[PDB]
Amino acid sequence: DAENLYFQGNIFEMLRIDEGLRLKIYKDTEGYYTIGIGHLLTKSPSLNAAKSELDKAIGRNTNGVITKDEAEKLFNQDVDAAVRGILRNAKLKPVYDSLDAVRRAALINMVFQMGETGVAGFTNSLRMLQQKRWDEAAVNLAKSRWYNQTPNRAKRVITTFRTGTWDAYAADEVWVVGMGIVMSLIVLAIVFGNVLVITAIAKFERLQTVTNYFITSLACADLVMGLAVVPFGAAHILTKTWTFGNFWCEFWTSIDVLCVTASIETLCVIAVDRYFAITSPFKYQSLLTKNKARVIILMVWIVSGLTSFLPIQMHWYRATHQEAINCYAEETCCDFFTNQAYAIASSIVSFYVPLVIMVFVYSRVFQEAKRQLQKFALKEHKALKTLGIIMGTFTLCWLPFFIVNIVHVIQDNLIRKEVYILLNWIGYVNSGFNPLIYCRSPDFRIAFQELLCL
Ligand SMILES: CN[C@@H]1CCc2c(ccc(O)c2O)[C@H]1O
Ligand code: NA
Repeated sequence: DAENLYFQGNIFEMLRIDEGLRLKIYKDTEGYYTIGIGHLLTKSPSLNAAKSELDKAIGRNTNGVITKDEAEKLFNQDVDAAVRGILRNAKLKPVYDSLDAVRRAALINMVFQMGETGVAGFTNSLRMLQQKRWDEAAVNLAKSRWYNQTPNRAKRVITTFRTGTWDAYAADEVWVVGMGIVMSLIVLAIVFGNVLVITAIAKFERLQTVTNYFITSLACADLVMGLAVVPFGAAHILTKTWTFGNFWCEFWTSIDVLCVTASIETLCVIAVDRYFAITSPFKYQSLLTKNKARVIILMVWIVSGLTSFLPIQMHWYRATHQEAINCYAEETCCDFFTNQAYAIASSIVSFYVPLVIMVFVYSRVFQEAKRQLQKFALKEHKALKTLGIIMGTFTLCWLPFFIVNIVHVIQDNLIRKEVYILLNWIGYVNSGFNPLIYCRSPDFRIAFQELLCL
């Protein structure tokens, strides 16, 4: 023994990958009511008959939602019952003994999914596993109803039978560290880029313009993202729990919506800022004093503070369904749950109103370029590429999420929790992309050359 590295070999972690943990009742690949980790509730297609078995099997009014603790005890019970069924069965007991440790897990995996009676129906394939003809059972098993309905899970178990090693599952652990190091690169980039931008404008006078004051506020929201929002989210995803208590969960949630609102609402202010600085340059310097700009900065952060901390820290943002109420009470749960009122209103204030303003002025910036005092030249495709990046980056980063942010409260269980988080992270990396977009000026280019080399 003495094995406490990552990914020990066991049926527990093998099934945890094929089934996945779900606290609310869901329909499996076939359409059967399932909860927890691959726990078949009932074959009756009425959701109320599923809750009845669940409430009896938990000994509580679950409302169709269990806790992470209860799921782990149904998982072991279902696992500990699959093995009992293997030993009580005449076709399974000899094959189970004849099997080695890793291939025993493959047999338990099938019994976990189809019961003692069902797995004992593979008379020929069990006869092949009896005589240790692995490659021949791998071919035979791949011709069955079981392989047709869940080919991915079958191919993994069939491979576990064939090779006798965890190769079909051990590859899952490379994707954990690969995600982890990518998260680190993201945190480093965001903190590196934006601390450089804030420093360049704070120490240099050639960069203390009005447009750069908005750049400074954008870099401030993006800095807090890499320092506060992203690291805690990385620790959340990797540890698979939340270890900082219930108050800091919402505070982290509050600082998230604070920065993402301030970040996008500042990109909106910059888009309009440059529209005036380009189309009406002389009034743009008469009207927009450095104080008027600072007041516009405060409006973004007051609007953002009101759309993030006020609702959240007052529990207005909260949902009401069962999985939500459990997560608000579970100290180790910090999953995101809202109501329709908040999930909609925030997307308008955070993304959609800024998006529309931005699509308007940038397109108008170019429509007004045509009606000037003047030939298919080359500086117009250069400028058309530039704003394409300004608009293509911001869109591909946040538009997928805020669409999904609206859908996941319109028709529930249409957007997988997994995807809602990925598209949210695809939005977080916009805070790293921003210094590479709005700081390409010769003044900035020099500031960044002197701040690093000299
Ligand atoms: C936890 N991630 C949050 C979830 C929803 C959300 C985000 C950012 C701005 C919003 O206005 C939101 O409604 C995301 O960063
Ligand atoms: Na909580």
